[PDB]
Amino acid sequence: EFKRIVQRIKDFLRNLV
Repeated sequence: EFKRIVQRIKDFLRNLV
């Protein structure tokens, strides 16, 4: 329940940078 919030951001900047 605390991995979906971090997994949604880690791939939010790793796909644009």
